[PDB]
Amino acid sequence: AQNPNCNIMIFHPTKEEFNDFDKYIAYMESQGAHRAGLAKIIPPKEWKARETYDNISEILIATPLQQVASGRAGVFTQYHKKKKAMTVGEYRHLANSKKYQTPPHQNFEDLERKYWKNRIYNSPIYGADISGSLFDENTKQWNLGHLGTIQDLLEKECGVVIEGVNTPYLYFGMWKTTFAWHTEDMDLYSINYLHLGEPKTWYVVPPEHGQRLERLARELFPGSSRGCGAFLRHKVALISPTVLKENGIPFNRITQEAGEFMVTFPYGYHAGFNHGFNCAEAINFATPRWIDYGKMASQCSCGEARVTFSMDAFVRILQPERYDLWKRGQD
Ligand SMILES: O=C(O)CNC(=O)C(=O)O
Ligand SMILES: [Mg+2]
Ligand code: NI
Ligand SMILES: [Zn+2]
Repeated sequence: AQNPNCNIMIFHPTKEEFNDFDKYIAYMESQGAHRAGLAKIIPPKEWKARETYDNISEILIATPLQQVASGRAGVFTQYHKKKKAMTVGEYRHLANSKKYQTPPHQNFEDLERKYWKNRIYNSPIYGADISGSLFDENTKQWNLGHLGTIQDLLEKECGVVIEGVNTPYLYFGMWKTTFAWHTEDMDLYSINYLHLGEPKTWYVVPPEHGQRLERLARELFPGSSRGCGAFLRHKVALISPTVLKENGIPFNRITQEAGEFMVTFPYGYHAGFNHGFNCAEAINFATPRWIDYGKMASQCSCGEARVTFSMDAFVRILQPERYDLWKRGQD
């Protein structure tokens, strides 16, 4: 069995190996990469996502989210307070202001310490989930707006033809902006490219151990657990590495830098934070190996998780017994 300790693997494809996306995912899985729940892919030196970022300040963040925390430093939830629209140029200047900028620090480890010590005491503003792409249309390799769609994968594997579309999303971050513990919708893969700016630190639980994380989350967030049997779908709960280690939960951590891709694998719980002003692009995708995870994915039916148009068909075809209850939650 490859990668039995479920370590995060780092790949360096050649320009030739970067041509065929599906083939390279299958290669990484041949080497056991999926066991970690997360992999890093460093693009060949010849590749570029686009020529420059000199022209992005006019992108609109229609609904910036202020991430307000409640709890204790290692175990907290966050709620998203909607703020007035602002441009990416306006947001970058806010990120760089004295109130929001990254503090002086020695290295990534010191900055991680400061994040877990002090996150709850601030409310950073996140530009999340903005439909769009920063890949040049002429970038042919690993262009997140030109991937095979999840609807097409389901049709190729299962024969069924369904509505829905699959497009990328932009994330503009600042110091302390936070992504809560979650798996993807329908336990899909994700791919995330850090276009520019400061790093993103990731934490991940191996898929084979995901239920250990869920059981701890039920203990740590007991009212949330009574409210919903899949409350991590709400994407609001944080648990620190110190707390995870105290409770014996297997996990790993890695820092993504600008120019690097991360892949999350089906049912790989992940969480993390941004080091400073940055911009990432991410999209969900599927492979044949996903289908069995899609069929078993938990679902939020309490009404909180509220998701995309395209998830309807995935529930309806893969989980027909759950469809009626889940759709009541959506409506
Ligand atoms: O970058 C972020 O804020 C969060 N992204 C992801 O959870 C992802 O790519 O799967
Ligand atoms: Mg612009
Ligand atoms: Ni994710
Ligand atoms: Zn719920």
